[PDB]
Amino acid sequence: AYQPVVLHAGIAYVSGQLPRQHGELRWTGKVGSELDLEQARQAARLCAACCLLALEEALGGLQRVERLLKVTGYVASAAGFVQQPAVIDAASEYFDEVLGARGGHARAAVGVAELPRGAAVEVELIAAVR
Amino acid sequence: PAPAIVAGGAYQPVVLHAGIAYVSGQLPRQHGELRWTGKVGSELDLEQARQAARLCAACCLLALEEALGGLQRVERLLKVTGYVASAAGFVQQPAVIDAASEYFDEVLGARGGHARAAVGVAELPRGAAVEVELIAAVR
Amino acid sequence: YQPVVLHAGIAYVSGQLPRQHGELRWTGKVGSELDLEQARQAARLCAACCLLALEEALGGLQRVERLLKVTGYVASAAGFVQQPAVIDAASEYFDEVLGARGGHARAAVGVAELPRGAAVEVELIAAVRP
Repeated sequence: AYQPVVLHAGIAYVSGQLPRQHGELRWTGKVGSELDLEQARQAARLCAACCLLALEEALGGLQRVERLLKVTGYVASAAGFVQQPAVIDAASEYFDEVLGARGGHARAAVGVAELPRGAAVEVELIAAVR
Repeated sequence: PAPAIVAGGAYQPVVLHAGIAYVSGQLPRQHGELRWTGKVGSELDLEQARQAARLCAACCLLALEEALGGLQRVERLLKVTGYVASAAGFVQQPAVIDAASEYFDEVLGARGGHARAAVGVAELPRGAAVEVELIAAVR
Repeated sequence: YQPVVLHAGIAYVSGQLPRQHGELRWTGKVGSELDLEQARQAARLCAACCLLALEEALGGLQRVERLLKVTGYVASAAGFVQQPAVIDAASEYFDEVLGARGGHARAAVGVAELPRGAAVEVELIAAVRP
């Protein structure tokens, strides 16, 4: 059994989050066949929200976030789908919506073969904490 | 005498820096020999993939022990990333990587807790079923 | 997102594609569209882009203390299992430029798809200071 967030030496390691709203896995299927770019972006936004919710609940508020550091976005990708940056851009912009300047981050976005429970997107992150 | 072991890839098994240990992705090896190959859902079933993930985790802790001179210098694990070579439609990667997480718990107790990511990849080096990497805090 | 984030002596370098002066050079799946020699060239360009991003963030590579961890993703055709040979080209480029400071831990995986159809993507974490 893993933990959603680990805090150590001023760094928060946030586990991979799936696109859940209210507990329910909302976006399943391969991007590029079963999902198009706009649905996959909705999934990535939900993942980003789950990351920040886990971080907030671990810290007792987002005021203790000094800045985000690195975001990794995995997109379950059908043959020929190559717009993973546009998918994960929805997560990056959500981080900006919530955290302003503190939301800036380095990033990787890759197309994977499969994700847990058939999820379309999975997002993990590393943050600096005060 | 496997070439992959004697003079391995162009990378270090573990890098230690500023209180952090960066452990390279480990394949499911037993005594040097790759034990578990294939895509989970076509070439392996879930129980075999769990055995593979357990071996990967054991290899992670062996690399850490050999770099540190003993696991007593592990303050705690921080983050584990598990890659599972996944056949079409296989979506039980958390159950696979759970075997690695459970091995870490069995060996390290409270120091074994970690954040985690689990993803299904298309292929892994040498046809390995699972690859596990990790970041740990060290003394 | 940012190409590089520097925090508490660590540089987080975003995932880099195989570019020449900014222009994407190597696209396609390794094992079908590209052979091993072309994929090695692609990984070499990714590594060069990583070092260029680090150089502009630091104002010179003299402030790179050492590399720490490299993650290599290879867009892989069915049955292609030679990702270490591909990412070795990035690792060896790091060695050619930085000598002993170029050593790193590593992960290498075969993904289904990469941004814009790129053959290889490389991200890294480095230690920084004069």
